[PDB]
Amino acid sequence: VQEVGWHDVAGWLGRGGSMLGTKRTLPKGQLESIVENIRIYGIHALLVVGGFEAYEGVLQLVEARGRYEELCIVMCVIPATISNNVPGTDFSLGSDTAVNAAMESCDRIKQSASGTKRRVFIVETMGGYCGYLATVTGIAVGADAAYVFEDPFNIHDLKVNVEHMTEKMKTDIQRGLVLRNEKCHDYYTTEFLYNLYSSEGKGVFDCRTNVLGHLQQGGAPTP
Amino acid sequence: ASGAGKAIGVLTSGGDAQGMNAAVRAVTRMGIYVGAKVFLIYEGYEGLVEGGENIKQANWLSVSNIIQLGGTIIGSARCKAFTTREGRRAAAYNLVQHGITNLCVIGGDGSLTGANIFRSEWGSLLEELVAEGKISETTARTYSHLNIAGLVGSIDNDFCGTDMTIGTDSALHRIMEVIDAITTTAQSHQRTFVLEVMGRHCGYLALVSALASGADWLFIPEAPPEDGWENFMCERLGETRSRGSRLNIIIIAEGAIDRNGKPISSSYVKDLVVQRLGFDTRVTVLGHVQRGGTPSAFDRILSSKMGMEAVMALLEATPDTPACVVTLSGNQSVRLPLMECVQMTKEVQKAMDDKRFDEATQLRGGSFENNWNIYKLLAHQKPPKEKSNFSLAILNVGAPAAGMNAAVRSAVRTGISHGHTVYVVHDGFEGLAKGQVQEVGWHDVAGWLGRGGSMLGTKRTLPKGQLESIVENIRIYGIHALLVVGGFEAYEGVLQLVEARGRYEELCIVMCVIPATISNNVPGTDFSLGSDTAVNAAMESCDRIKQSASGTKRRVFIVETMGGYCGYLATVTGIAVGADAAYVFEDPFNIHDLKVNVEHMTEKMKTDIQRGLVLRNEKCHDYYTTEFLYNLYSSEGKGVFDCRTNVLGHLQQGGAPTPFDRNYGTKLGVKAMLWLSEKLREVYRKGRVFANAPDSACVIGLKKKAVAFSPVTELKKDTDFEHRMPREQWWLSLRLMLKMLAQYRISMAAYVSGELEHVTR
Amino acid sequence: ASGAGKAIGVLTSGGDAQGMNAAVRAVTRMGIYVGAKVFLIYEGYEGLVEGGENIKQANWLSVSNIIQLGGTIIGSARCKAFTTREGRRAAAYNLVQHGITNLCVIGGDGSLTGANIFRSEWGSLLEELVAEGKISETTARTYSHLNIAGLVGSIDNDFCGTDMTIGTDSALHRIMEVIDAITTTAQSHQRTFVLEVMGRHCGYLALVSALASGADWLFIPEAPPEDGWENFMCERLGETRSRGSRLNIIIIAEGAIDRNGKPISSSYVKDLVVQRLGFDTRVTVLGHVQRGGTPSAFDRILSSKMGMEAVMALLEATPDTPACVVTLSGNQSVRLPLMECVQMTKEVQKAMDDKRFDEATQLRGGSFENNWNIYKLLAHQKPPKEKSNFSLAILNVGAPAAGMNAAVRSAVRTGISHGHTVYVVHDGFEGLAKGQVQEVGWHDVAGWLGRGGSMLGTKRTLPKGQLESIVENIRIYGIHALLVVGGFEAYEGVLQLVEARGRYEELCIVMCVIPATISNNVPGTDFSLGSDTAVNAAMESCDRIKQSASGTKRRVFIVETMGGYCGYLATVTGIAVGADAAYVFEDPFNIHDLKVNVEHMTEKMKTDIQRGLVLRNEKCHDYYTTEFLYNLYSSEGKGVFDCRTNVLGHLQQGGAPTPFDRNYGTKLGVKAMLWLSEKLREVYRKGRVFANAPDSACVIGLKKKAVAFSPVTELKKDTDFEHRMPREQWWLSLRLMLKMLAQYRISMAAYVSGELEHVTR
Ligand SMILES: Nc1ncnc2c1ncn2[C@@H]1O[C@H](COP(=O)(O)OP(=O)(O)OP(=O)(O)O)[C@@H](O)[C@H]1O
Ligand SMILES: Nc1ncnc2c1ncn2[C@@H]1O[C@H](COP(=O)(O)OP(=O)(O)OP(=O)(O)O)[C@@H](O)[C@H]1O
Ligand SMILES: Nc1ncnc2c1ncn2[C@@H]1O[C@H](COP(=O)(O)OP(=O)(O)OP(=O)(O)O)[C@@H](O)[C@H]1O
Ligand SMILES: Nc1ncnc2c1ncn2[C@@H]1O[C@H](COP(=O)(O)OP(=O)(O)OP(=O)(O)O)[C@@H](O)[C@H]1O
Ligand SMILES: Nc1ncnc2c1ncn2[C@@H]1O[C@H](COP(=O)(O)OP(=O)(O)OP(=O)(O)O)[C@@H](O)[C@H]1O
Ligand SMILES: Nc1ncnc2c1ncn2[C@@H]1O[C@H](COP(=O)(O)OP(=O)(O)OP(=O)(O)O)[C@@H](O)[C@H]1O
Ligand SMILES: Nc1ncnc2c1ncn2[C@@H]1O[C@H](COP(=O)(O)OP(=O)(O)OP(=O)(O)O)[C@@H](O)[C@H]1O
Ligand SMILES: O=P(O)(O)OC[C@H]1O[C@](O)(COP(=O)(O)O)[C@@H](O)[C@@H]1O
Ligand SMILES: O=P(O)(O)OC[C@H]1O[C@](O)(COP(=O)(O)O)[C@@H](O)[C@@H]1O
Ligand SMILES: O=P(O)(O)OC[C@H]1O[C@](O)(COP(=O)(O)O)[C@@H](O)[C@@H]1O
Ligand SMILES: [Mg+2]
Ligand SMILES: [Mg+2]
Repeated sequence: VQEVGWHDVAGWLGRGGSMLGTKRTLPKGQLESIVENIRIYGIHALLVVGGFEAYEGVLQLVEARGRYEELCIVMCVIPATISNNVPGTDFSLGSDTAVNAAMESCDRIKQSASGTKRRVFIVETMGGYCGYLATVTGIAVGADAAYVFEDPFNIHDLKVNVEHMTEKMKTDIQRGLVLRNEKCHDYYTTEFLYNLYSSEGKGVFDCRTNVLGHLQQGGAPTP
Repeated sequence: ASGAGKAIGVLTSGGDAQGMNAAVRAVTRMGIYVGAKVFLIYEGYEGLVEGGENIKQANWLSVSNIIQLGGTIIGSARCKAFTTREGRRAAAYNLVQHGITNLCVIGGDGSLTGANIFRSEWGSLLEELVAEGKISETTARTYSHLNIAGLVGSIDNDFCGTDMTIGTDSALHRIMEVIDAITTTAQSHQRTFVLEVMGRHCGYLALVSALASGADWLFIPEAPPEDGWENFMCERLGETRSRGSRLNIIIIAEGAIDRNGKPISSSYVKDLVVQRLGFDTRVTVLGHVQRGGTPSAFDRILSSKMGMEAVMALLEATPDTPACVVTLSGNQSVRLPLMECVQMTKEVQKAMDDKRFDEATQLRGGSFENNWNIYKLLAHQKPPKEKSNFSLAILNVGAPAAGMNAAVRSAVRTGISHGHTVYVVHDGFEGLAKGQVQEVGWHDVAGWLGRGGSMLGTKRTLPKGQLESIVENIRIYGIHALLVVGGFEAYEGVLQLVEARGRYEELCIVMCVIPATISNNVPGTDFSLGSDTAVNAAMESCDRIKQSASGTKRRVFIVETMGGYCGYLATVTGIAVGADAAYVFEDPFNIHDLKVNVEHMTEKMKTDIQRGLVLRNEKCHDYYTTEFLYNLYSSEGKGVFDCRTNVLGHLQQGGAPTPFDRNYGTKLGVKAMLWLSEKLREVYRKGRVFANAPDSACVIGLKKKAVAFSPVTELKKDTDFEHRMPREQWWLSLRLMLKMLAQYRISMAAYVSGELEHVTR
Repeated sequence: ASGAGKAIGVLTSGGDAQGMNAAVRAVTRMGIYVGAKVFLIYEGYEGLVEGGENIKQANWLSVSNIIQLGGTIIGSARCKAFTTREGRRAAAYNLVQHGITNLCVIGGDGSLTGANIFRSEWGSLLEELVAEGKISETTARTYSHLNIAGLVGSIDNDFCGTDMTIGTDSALHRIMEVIDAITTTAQSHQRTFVLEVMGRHCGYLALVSALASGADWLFIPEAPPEDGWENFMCERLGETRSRGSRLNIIIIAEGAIDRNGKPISSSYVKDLVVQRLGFDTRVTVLGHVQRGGTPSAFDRILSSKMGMEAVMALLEATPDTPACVVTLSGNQSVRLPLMECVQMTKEVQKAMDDKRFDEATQLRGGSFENNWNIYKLLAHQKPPKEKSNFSLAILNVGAPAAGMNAAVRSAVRTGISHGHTVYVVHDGFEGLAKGQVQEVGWHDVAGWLGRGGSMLGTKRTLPKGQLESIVENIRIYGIHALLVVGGFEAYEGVLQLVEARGRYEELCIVMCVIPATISNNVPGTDFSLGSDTAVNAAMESCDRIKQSASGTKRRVFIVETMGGYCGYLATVTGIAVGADAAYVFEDPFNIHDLKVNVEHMTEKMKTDIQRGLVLRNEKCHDYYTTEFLYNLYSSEGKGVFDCRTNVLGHLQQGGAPTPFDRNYGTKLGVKAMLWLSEKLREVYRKGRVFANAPDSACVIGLKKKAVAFSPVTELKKDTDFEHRMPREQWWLSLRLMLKMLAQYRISMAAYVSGELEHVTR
């Protein structure tokens, strides 16, 4: 714990990531140490800027108020995560940046087939089980499909979408793009969709794969 | 051989050209690699004068994680003290206090002029210093010679002896990022975009911006407009409207003048266009933005190369050799004496002061005059009253590459200018077999500069399977010459046509390959058209990936690049991003090398540097795939770092061409068309074209110092057709710099540094 | 410590028990590993007598690729010369000519009796030899002591001091391969199958074959049938028909006799059954087939272990220690003096010659008498006039394991015999919660011995979730005891019920866990029921895979075994197949170890050996998967060998139980039921059963020497619940033997050999 001043945060606006360190560790394990440090530093309020772990940790401290008097401090959670998976908000802080980075990669990937070539790209997005990032990115980029956990899909839906893509690629649009959320399906992975689209699209279109890993994460914040 | 027992000082002065940090990093790490002590002099000649705290010895981690930073971590300052001997003597004193007999100066023309005057007075300054009693006579006989290796770091490119300076490419990136915001928009109103760029006494950035963006008009101090240009410009913009072109681009240097001394302001050009045309006219002024942003890939590679070469030049320099400027003419590293370059800069300045003003533009360099002539030629269609029976077809073959469209644009305009009947064929050799040939005009390539990929279709198919159809369509359309803009399949296809000449008389036509590919795998050139764009996209992704681990977390990223068996893209990208290792096919590696590199990564990762980055070429190894390296690094790095993976697929491919690729494709399309015309006239006899000699089928080639037409038959010896790459690639020496900058103790006795060369008048 | 400067002789004599090659291989490789010279004596005591060419020094490759071969590459012969001193002196001479003061004899009772008489006369033979002038007095004071380490290699198991002999398990594999051909078909006619087994003086094979196959009747010389057995047997076969059992099995030893000396022939038993029953009766005579086929997994492991222990015992043996026989009683290695074992063999032979004939069966060993009593008890339902209020439920929990059915069959018969009310619950704890409890009878388990998997259902679900349902069903059905046959989940579930006794009174019932799993990962035992079957299936796959190159191409196979985090299955399978390496979780390995092993393989593969084999446990490493090892071995072995991969999935699982597993599950099922009955009577008080102490919930063991009962609460200390295996596993010392047989120089000071033990009367 370090007391901070006005100019200690100077120029922190445009800096991406976290000047303060981030850790995913929940407070329940080291709850004795947390109450001790709150007592030592006289912490009367707690501002937690982070993702689902931030909300969950503040929830653990609230539930532990009954055991520890020191945890009866005002708490506030600022939802800040790529996935936009924090309850209580519509937009987690930094989801917009991830969406912008994701579409920029998808626009680049879609731009790479050129002229006559008919090609579909399976792009894998992050976001855990939260499909928000995939779906909005699919809207922004004109993706044909954004497979997400919240909309469970089986092989019947896949054949429908692949035949839909095949008929579309016979039309004058030549660059299909489907998004796959990383945790949308247990078995129908990005490799599965690559095999499916490339097999059924034989003689109509080629298929390629790009897993946007941490290309969606480290960028500076959007305005 | 090693420079032990001697100290190297590195300073930056002038405007903080982006890419300076890369040069400083390479100077520092090479200097302590070779055993020399490296001292960082902060604020430039300012801190040289005051000294003391401003001169600090550098370690390997002092220049860590700066290669992607613009500006300069050393800092630069304008000091008048270095102009006078009172402060210059203090500068010489402070160098003697640290035993710094070796100085690297990274700056503009004024910086290097000051460095030249500082060397010229170094003996006199030391004599007066010992006379005044601040240094003993002993300790002054040593340090009697000051070694200066100059690096030209500036966006201006005002130093006449030097062709390319650090930060010019990135300043051009900033300019073209702004112009692409205008041109890539779906044009709605009729509007004029006036761009003001910072060059007050050099119009090079204004020129290369105008050539890259296809500007309608250019104001530069080197060639002021003739009297009555007001009407001539407004009429040009008028016919531009009549063409249906909804956007006009005016590039105006800050130093824009008329034939007299009166400057031409961007506001004047605005109000002029508004009054006579009524177009929605707004001035864009970049200002400080030109020096901003990250350095481009070219700037990082070249700054690293020149910084390394600066150190090496500084160690092999005896008391007799003069102060040198480490620069690259073409692709070839060279050292130019500081005095001659300063003298040329003074001559061009005097010429520009209404002495030899019409003949000052030539002394700026043949590149400047050539660039301006190419710009004006491609800008406006002049009437080609000359005509020729010759007819030529332009192909795009292989994968699409950024800058194919720039090359095709220039080839079309230049061929029309020479009176040739220019055709394009879509889908490459597939369309030439299928007769997909179309005669093309001047405006049919309009706005093709900034378009990535290929406006013509591209196909990888080789001509041997449809040789009958190709000769048929050549006969039908009377194709006397064939320009093929493409990758390894372009060269191989032209080769198959040359070999097939003996069977088919119709194939005895002049052929020219412009190499255009991401992989840079075409023999007969050092850079393929669009390799620069791929490298820039690759580092941008790698920089983004490397920035994702926040400052606490220790993580290594395995990033997989394209390029086939050609490792060029992986290795230069590793230099640009400071990758620890770039695994490539041309440097075969086994599990012993992997354990060495992983242990090297582990030890490095225990120090203050927390983000590692190893690159892997897609076809470097049969078994040690990206997944293999991931498992290896993550297993052996357990308890030290985590490992992540990112296969840059077509993220390296589809981008719009970088400004280098636009200008480079522009120039090669011109040069190919010039050589096509010359060869066709040389080969036209008996009333028909009969191109049978091997010299009639060349790759345009940028090789070492100059453009060089290499016959495809001759290149067949040095071509690995199985791996689709040349056998001897110039860039394998850059691996040594890559490995050196990542602390690998590699005996780089095989690296060849550019030698002293006098300025080319 | 090392046995340098001394020579070891190894010979085989008698019938060529399969697994002799494994023992010879281990003797040779351990002998030259510890620095001693190894001499192979061909044709046994024959070549000992003639000597000369028949005694050849061994190298490492002399015993290469023989572990899977039956018979003996050394060859065996019956020689009468060794019976007489004339040839025995020549044998002592030939040993002295090579300086062989150390002899390993791998043979039957006659072989080891001859070795005993040869040691007893070694001093007298040497004295008479020097007296006759064939060796000087010097060179005879050295070699004055001959060290004998005996190995019992025979299918008979006639050597009384020893419990298990090499080839017994594989002879039983042959027998049960033939009986399974009869029993596993869909039975059509009423038929009788009389099996004549080749034991002319020992009936052990006939007995364990009868127990494993559930024979209707057994003729053995140790217990001849009572007078009038003709009628008693025929009536038994008659009620067998009335039951609807369409097949009868008669096991008749070659040495079958009546209470007088008259032998009972298989033809007589055939014609007898034909005349009185009319069943389709044919005699099967195995003959030489019993010594045929490959050695079983057990035979290969134990032959390797005893061969290694024979060498070590032969080096640590001073002039005073007597001739020893290296054997295993239970799972524990032991050394027994050769003289006492020979004396016991003579006593049993004299007893069998109508001296103490009724009391000869006990001197054969307690295991023989217990096996025969278990056989007769399980064969025919005798009327249990005793009854008890106790009732017990038999569970199958976890994955299916070969031999669960044999255990449940024995538990059912033994419980019914003791008057208990036996229930079986289908699907384990799931059914106990769901109340799938079905009272079972004698014939409901008929023919369950040879059936693999689980007739009762198996589920992995632990009882904690549905604990209310479990206590309810225990209350409903009045379950006083619980027999849980299964893997780690069986032990864990019984542990959960014991820990929940404090909450629920109904759970204070006697519990017993029979460990039954492929992985051998259950604490409290050395061999889980069905691990032997998995090992045998895994080596048979590995032998098939290793044979696929057929000596021409040289290739390495990465085979992946099951077993979870427990490496037992991989390591023993590697021993059985001569695998170069068995990577396991319990022996963590990094890339340095992998490079050592791959370079080791490469060097070996350049020699005469062409088929490499490394095993990988499925969960040995997080990152260095089977694909990783494939890439590694294939890359580093480039130009030396190719690499292939085979993931043995459920090929190791669904097989029918091996004869060991059938007999083992039979015996511990009986023993668990005996212990259940004793504990339930010891715990019955106040008119109800209340089992609260920790001793009332045990895992039936066989942990070092004999069967044990480890309380589940006590085993909780030595259980790694995260990895589902015990923390200290007995078999990690076998890794050193595995690595030594593969030329890995490993300091095996941690290996403990069996010490001298006197015979147990
Ligand atoms: N994206 C960035 N990454 C790293 N450092 C940054 C970034 N942006 C600004 N900085 C640093 O922040 C420092 C502080 O100056 P800055 O211009 O950013 O704001 P400030 O005037 O000091 O205070 P304030 O936050 O209120 O605007 C600068 O020296 C600059 O190096
Ligand atoms: N003739 C000279 N003699 C001595 N020192 C000089 C001379 N000219 C410039 N300098 C020194 O070099 C420093 C920087 O020079 P300058 O102002 O011309 O910028 P620069 O090096 O040319 O870079 P840029 O053109 O990109 O802005 C000056 O502060 C000055 O101290
Ligand atoms: N795109 C342009 N930008 C700037 N100046 C231009 C451009 N095009 C023409 N000019 C200038 O306008 C003047 C007259 O143009 P024009 O080419 O039509 O006549 P010219 O006598 O043939 O000149 P040139 O030597 O180039 O052939 C020249 O001074 C030329 O430099
Ligand atoms: N990156 C781009 N992608 C797609 N279309 C583009 C791109 N850049 C320019 N264009 C298009 O090119 C068209 C032609 O106008 P443009 O401004 O580009 O040059 P021009 O004046 O017509 O001729 P010139 O090539 O000589 O410069 C524009 O209408 C614009 O839509
Ligand atoms: N009392 C003895 N003294 C000396 N040598 C003996 C004696 N008994 C057997 N041998 C020797 O050991 C050799 C093999 O013995 P034997 O015929 O009894 O077979 P075995 O060792 O018992 O093996 P198996 O029973 O499986 O067939 C004989 O050829 C004989 O030379
Ligand atoms: N499956 C069998 N195989 C061989 N002999 C058998 C079998 N069952 C019974 N016998 C023999 O038949 C004889 C009488 O059998 P039975 O068990 O019914 O009477 P018993 O007096 O009680 O003998 P036991 O001592 O075993 O209890 C015994 O000598 C026994 O050894
Ligand atoms: N491996 C097997 N798989 C399936 N069924 C089997 C197998 N072995 C035996 N059986 C079946 O078991 C049935 C019962 O007869 P079985 O010969 O096996 O023993 P039994 O005489 O009836 O009683 P006991 O178990 O005491 O020996 C047979 O009908 C046979 O079909
Ligand atoms: O969903 P979170 O947990 O709030 O954080 C988002 C980030 O974490 C991720 O799960 C990936 O993190 P890691 O790369 O470290 O495994 C992605 O969803 C995303 O990059
Ligand atoms: O090396 P080339 O053949 O000249 O073209 C470069 C492009 O082709 C590639 O091989 C990949 O092309 P594809 O995606 O169609 O398979 C890459 O090396 C690169 O994207
Ligand atoms: O170790 P367990 O759990 O006792 O059972 C052994 C069997 O279970 C396994 O884990 C595999 O089971 P599954 O195929 O159903 O996944 C193997 O180890 C083996 O086949
Ligand atoms: Mg300057
Ligand atoms: Mg015998």
